[PDB]
Amino acid sequence: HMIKYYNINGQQVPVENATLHVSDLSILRGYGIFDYFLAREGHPLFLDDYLNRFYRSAAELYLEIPFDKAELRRQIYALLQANEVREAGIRLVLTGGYSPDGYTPVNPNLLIMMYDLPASAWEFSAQGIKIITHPFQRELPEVKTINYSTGIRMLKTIKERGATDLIYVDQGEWIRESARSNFFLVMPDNTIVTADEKILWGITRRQVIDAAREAGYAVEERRIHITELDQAREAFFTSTIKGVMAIGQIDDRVFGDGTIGKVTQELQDLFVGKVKAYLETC
Amino acid sequence: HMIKYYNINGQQVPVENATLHVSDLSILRGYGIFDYFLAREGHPLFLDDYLNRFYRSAAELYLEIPFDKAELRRQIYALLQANEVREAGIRLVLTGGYSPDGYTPVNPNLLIMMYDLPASAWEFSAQGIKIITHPFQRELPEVKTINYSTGIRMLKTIKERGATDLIYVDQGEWIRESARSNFFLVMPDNTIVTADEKILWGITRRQVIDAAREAGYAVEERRIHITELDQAREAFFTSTIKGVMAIGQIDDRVFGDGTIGKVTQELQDLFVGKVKAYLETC
Repeated sequence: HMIKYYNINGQQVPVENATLHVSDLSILRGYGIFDYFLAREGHPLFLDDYLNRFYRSAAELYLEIPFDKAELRRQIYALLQANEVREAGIRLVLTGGYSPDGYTPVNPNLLIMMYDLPASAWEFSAQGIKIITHPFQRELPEVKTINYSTGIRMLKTIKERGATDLIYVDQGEWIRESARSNFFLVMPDNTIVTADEKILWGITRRQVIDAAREAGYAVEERRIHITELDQAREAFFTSTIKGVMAIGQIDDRVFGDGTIGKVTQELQDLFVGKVKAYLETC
Repeated sequence: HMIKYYNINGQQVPVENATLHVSDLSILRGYGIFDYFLAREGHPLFLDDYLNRFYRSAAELYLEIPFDKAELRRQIYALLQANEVREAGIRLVLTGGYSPDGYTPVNPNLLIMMYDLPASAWEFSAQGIKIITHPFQRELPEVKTINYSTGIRMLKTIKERGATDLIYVDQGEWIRESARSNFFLVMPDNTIVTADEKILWGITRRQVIDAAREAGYAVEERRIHITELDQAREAFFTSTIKGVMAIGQIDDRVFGDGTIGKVTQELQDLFVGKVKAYLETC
């Protein structure tokens, strides 16, 4: 489970030597974007989707990625091989770079970090998790910025309350996403519902929506009023690491008996289907 | 104008060796706080006010600063002496630290960086600057976080438009501050007006409000409607580096003839008064 190397700016570097000078704008100014994906069987999953997002994120902050997509793909595969792993987490980071004035981007720094496949990845627990609502709206929500100020600061509140996560509700009226996951409801007629605006367009959310539609579920992408939690039978998260994770309780509302609902469970299987399908093209 | 040393975690380090490992949460997660102040005649200005803010900022993110205030003061003076400077900019940074999981703070990293006194510091130009309104509200506004995503991303828009700065207007209705300055109006009866909520409590703003009140101006701290720009005679910024800076135009509105108004000019002098007064106690 040893990771020997990261990559900074196209060079493989021993993990213990992977450092940035303190003039980096991520350090001074929280200025950067990132992406994160799994590799299984030697292959980053849905890699083209993740790379497209990373490139779009970067354009929205006016940061030039120093390599084209094919070259970045090569550095990622080479990093997998240098670390001798087939199953991994992979973090891409693009900082504002070393700035003259501690404010203006000049030259982004590109990081590629690697981890063991997270131990909890795709656990697919039958017992739903317990989350709280939190009134908040992420800034630049369609961009995967490095800014997790509120998300990280809320850990103490979450934990204090007996929860393990939250769902952000824009002005306490409109359901969005957690700090790190997209959020879905399943209605009693088996319509799946998820927000369409002022959220991060997850890659997992994409694959799950396509898989759902292919299975013959209706998926509405729309604004979601907080009151609509009381109409839902089921609730779940999507994310790279969670896959599809049942939510058993929100605040004082228990969904079902707290265990994974039937459509959520099918969506777990369909998601694994997408993964396999992807890996068949590799 | 050579700066030889920074300080990381209580050790003086040659500037070229001042680095953090990439697992630092400022890099991964934009998680950190900072402060910034000038030194003149060998003395950080209003140091106790800046330190109190840095300590309050840190508590709001649940980050423990590794030294008490007296010890931090000592490292700052020692850094001034190691660099052999009397006139400086000083940046304190407190990151989330090196985190196990790329998310949870464990041990903050403390940086102290130093610069030449900025060349533009307290320029006190007679010609006001030109700024645009921008609809936006900073998150965690009373905390001096490292997150300048919107501020930095707006540089291109600002510059594209012939402006050099912006003023954030919460939901386009309530005037707040720029990314880096507090904002004041002077009304035709010479009432000074500045926002009281959902802004950073600047140290400059403090000294200028106290100086104004001591001079016999009324200073209202209150919500400010956007329409109130049309009642104002004068507008200015306060910040560590600007001191008091005249704003000559906002969007299509010219204040006066574009040059510094009379109360703004007096406030510049009074601010310099506060600086001198401070330096007399050193």
